[PDB]
Amino acid sequence: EQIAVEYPIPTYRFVVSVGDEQIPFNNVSGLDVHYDVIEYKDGIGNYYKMPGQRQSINITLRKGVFPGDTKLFDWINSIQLNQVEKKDIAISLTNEAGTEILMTWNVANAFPTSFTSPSFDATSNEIAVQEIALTADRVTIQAA
Amino acid sequence: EQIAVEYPIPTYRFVVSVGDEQIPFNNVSGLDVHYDVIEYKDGIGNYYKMPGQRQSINITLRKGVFPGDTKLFDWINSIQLNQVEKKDIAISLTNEAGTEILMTWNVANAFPTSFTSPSFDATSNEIAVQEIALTADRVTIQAA
Amino acid sequence: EQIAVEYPIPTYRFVVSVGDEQIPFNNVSGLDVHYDVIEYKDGIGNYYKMPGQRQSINITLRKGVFPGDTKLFDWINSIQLNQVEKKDIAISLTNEAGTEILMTWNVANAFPTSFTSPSFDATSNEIAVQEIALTADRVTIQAA
Amino acid sequence: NYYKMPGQRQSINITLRKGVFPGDTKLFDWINSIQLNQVEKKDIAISLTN
Repeated sequence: EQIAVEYPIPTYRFVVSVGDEQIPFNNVSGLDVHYDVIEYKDGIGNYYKMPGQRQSINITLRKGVFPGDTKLFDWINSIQLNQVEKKDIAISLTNEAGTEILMTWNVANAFPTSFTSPSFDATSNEIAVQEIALTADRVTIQAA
Repeated sequence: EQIAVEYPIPTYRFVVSVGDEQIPFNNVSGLDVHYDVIEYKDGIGNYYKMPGQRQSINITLRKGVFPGDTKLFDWINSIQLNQVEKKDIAISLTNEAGTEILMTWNVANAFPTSFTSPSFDATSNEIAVQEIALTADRVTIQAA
Repeated sequence: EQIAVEYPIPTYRFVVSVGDEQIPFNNVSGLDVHYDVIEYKDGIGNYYKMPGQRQSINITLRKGVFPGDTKLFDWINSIQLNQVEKKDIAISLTNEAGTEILMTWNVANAFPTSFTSPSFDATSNEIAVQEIALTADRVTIQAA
Repeated sequence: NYYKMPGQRQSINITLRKGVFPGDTKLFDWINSIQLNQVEKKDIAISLTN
């Protein structure tokens, strides 16, 4: 008796922190893990398939533009040759009230690689939105 | 108490100036910063990723055609071999009344590379619109 | 006081002349100026960008088929080896009454390269339309 | 017994690439100053900077 049913978490209940500060973002995507496949074949019919080298992480974060707010462009603009400040990102799925954490996506050593300014369209009534693309080392999912 | 909420700036509240004169445009896009990624791998498992070389800026500006107006075509038509007059572009997001600047996009040393004439369609009721593509050196976002 | 506002010219108010005769066309497109970009990089950080060579013009003209009308096919069919009659094309934006010219597009030394016949469709109620493509030397915009 | 040892050191051959600039003839002037076996020998330093 008393069959219990659980539904998946809605995709809009998340919180993003960059470095050690929390930044309200609009969209986060690209938190994928990819492995190459190494194959070896024998003449007698053996076919070996094993995981290969893990690839780097590419993450794109998207948010609107607000007055007196240029932190992302300041981050991308502080690049000198190969020197840049690397930060750890953390995206967490929260409950409805937002007082608890259910799952966490941990991204380590992410630095900016591209910045996209809003498309200024005089014939549109939408909001101006900026985008930034980061390259990181490794992602890890931790259940709280 | 008194939670404060701010909304992003609408995308149509912008003013464009080319050189030292203001030109009413219809659409501005392409103000992106792109960095290459340099990767080095060691046999023991080290994986170094650093920013590479910054890429140039490609910007497209769009506006309608008006009687007795050929400034953009005159600019592109003045090219002799590799000699052309390079100008600085500035796109600023203004407030509602247009009496204040909230954010500015600074583009340095932009010269024309392509001009698109209106597509003359006798079956259309729309306005004739021209387009110009510029190649620049570097873009910078400054918060006013 | 008395703020003056001007609207862009509609795109359907144009007149086309091929050679020295005026031909009623339906659609004209491709009047674009393109320049290549030449780049030179120094070891100390210099990044020179200049315009390169101007590209040739490609123009497509579209119009319906009328009884006893084959001037375009006669033009394209008169090709013998590399010999063909080259003509000048002029597309002008007129006023509402069609008695005054506002803007003019000048095309020099255009010769046909491809002719497209109507797609005969027994299930369609549309008009049969022919198309021609020209290669030219240079396009120039003159304000009247 | 198989003895293997270093031998004589060889000379260095380097090439430099540079664009052509208005009024610039310095490299051709240097190569064009050769008289028989007489030439101005210079030291080249290449440094990786920030």
